[PDB]
Amino acid sequence: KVFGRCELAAAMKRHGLDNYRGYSLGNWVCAAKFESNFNTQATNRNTDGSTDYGILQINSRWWCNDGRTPGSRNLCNIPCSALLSSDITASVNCAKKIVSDGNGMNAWVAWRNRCKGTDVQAWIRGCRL
Ligand SMILES: O=N[O-]
Ligand SMILES: O=N[O-]
Ligand SMILES: O=N[O-]
Ligand SMILES: O=N[O-]
Repeated sequence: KVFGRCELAAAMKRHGLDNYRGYSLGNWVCAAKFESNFNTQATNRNTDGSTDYGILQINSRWWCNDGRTPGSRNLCNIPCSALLSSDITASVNCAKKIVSDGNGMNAWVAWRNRCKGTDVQAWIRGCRL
């Protein structure tokens, strides 16, 4: 599923991401835009053999089991395919564990490079929130 900007904003808010660990809703929408272009089916291979899955491009190295990242962890206790569903529950719940890990949203390379220190509020402008 490819979400609309305000559609994803509303879903993320409903799932309790707005101001989660102090990160406003705009930060999460911005991260999703640059990680996956709002596409739940997005996948990208990393150099180390791991893969990033879903709207927030969650890594099989630590967070999910994709059956092909030998020696990795499954800290969110899910198959990586759950992260590709049209329902974003699994992605949001795993993202909450990631952002709590100690580095905050810096865990997302795209957020650090493209969202951090910018007017992230613009990502929710015009939406019926
Ligand atoms: O959900 N369309 O902005
Ligand atoms: O949720 N406004 O960044
Ligand atoms: O991602 N464990 O193969
Ligand atoms: O739960 N909204 O994908």
